[PDB]
Amino acid sequence: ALQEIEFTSHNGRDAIQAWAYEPVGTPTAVVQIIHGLGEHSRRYLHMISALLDAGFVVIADDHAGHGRTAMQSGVWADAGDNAAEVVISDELTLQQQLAGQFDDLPWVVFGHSWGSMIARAMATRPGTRLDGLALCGIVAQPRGFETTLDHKTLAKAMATAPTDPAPEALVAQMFDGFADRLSEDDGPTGWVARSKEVVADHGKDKFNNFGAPMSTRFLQGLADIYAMANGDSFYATMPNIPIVLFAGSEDPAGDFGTGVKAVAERLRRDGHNVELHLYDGLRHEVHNEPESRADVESSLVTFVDRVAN
Amino acid sequence: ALQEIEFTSHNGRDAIQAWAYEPVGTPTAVVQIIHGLGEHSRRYLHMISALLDAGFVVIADDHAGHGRTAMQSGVWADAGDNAAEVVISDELTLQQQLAGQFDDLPWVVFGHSWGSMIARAMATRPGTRLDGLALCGIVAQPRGFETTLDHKTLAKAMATAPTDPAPEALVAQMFDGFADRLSEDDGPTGWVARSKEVVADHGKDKFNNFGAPMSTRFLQGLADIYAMANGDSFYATMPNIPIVLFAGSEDPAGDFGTGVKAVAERLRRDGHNVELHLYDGLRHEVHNEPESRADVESSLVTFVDRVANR
Ligand SMILES: CCCCCCCC(O)O
Ligand SMILES: CCCCCCC(O)O
Repeated sequence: ALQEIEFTSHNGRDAIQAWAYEPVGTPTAVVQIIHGLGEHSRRYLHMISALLDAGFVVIADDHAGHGRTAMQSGVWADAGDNAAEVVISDELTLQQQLAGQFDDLPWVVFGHSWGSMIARAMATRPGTRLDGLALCGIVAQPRGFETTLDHKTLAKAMATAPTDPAPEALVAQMFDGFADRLSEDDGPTGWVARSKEVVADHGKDKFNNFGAPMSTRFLQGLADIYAMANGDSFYATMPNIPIVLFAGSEDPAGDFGTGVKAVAERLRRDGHNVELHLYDGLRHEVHNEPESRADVESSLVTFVDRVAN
Repeated sequence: ALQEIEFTSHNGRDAIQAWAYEPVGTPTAVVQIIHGLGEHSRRYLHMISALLDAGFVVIADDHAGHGRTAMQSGVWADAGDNAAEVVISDELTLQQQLAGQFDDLPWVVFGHSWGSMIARAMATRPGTRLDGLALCGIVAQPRGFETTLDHKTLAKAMATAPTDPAPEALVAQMFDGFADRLSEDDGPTGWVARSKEVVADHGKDKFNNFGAPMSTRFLQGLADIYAMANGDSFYATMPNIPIVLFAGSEDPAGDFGTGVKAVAERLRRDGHNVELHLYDGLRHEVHNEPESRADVESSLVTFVDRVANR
């Protein structure tokens, strides 16, 4: 069974394109997929199918500035003012689109990259429906977000021209670390996957619209959600629910396994149960890399079957 | 990769809602999925994903009066005047939406039910891309379309109100035989599949729109496409390309396997390469029955891989 859900974004501009996929038979759980930067929810076709085969409802949308939402509105790589609050609020609104249909079922959030930061940010808001947390391509302690990004220069650019293309220097500062283990044969987006096939497909997918320039205010939104996701309030208010992490050891987003380990570690220090899957020699999109995809999907299915409150 | 490929129907009314799904890597074939009556192309999620894994581009549209195309036009279970020629044109147009992109790949057409009839009607037209034909839920020699449906009473209804819902008598007549092997427990849609879970999901899916009544002219369209699919000109003009058939023994659409067997034997009689998968104890949607899904899928992958060797 398929449902199309549209709603007005918290930004008042975008018609957020959303889908709910229901399996045949009586479902046991709801899985909300939150996609990352420069991609869309319908890229998760293999994983959506696998979660339906396992008897889960799947709900996902294309965020403000992305995929079919961008393709209908005409605005890529901008989510309007307060970018961070908009995509958080939008992911909460998506949950309420199933109110009364599945209130008895456990609800697992799966976030990738930017989706991981949104998920972590949602986990700390009262009234977020969340019985289990699954993060993929965790953004934790890469040099760019930690150190290189000059927040004064971003603040000044946010005061002069918040709707303009983000200055090139702030983009390159933000993603500093992402080319550290790539040769020239890899390319500028080689950190996306060891697999050149997945990287080329990432580039061609018209619903990724790769290259599309972020707005200043969008970049401030990346900095804001990065700070919410990795701040003391996250660690201290993360509810005691099952947590699973999926990362590639070569993924720069989690500082090549080190940043991901520190997330797990701090969560464990504060009494949380964290299941860490680290795929040795794989890059960012371990859910799409052909040597890891099956393990990410089979681990997430086992996770959901137990993380069923 | 995902392409959204909508185009204006031959009926001049509807915006045909279409998608192309491209796999990771160099694809080795294109598979066109053609869905049947009261269903939609995004119901093939499992098959689409299985074909992408196998390294094939998949293309499909929601036909006139169906799925997202009905949802955006507002018109359900009607495909315009000359319904058959509309849906046949729209599937040839669907192919042309990829022109320039995969011109040296082999093209398999997979049709289920109404889609199986459309696929056979396509096979007779020149300039149809078709290197292999795969048919599921085959509509061949069931009592309703063969003898029960009164073509005089249909001509009356077509002369009085082609746009109004088909009179109850013609709809009951067309599907006469579909209840012959259902207990009271199976219920009216029981023929869809042995699995109650599939039948219940079929009824619930909003993009299937369970109880939408056919127009008289849509019904004229089913009778017309049934005769193109099963008439002498189909058997006489079918190209010399691999053919695969998938049917349930308990599927009434193919006279409980008798009609599907008759399709195989008659194509063979003219020297055609035919591969026959009849699934004992299963009903219409053998591509959705839990017990046969995987086998219909891996047999389609094997078939396509075989077509590609040329
Ligand atoms: C296509 C290039 C922009 C992608 C940034 C990476 C995605 C995760 O960081 O959200
Ligand atoms: C008439 C019920 C909907 C499914 C019909 C069968 C096939 O002819 O597509």
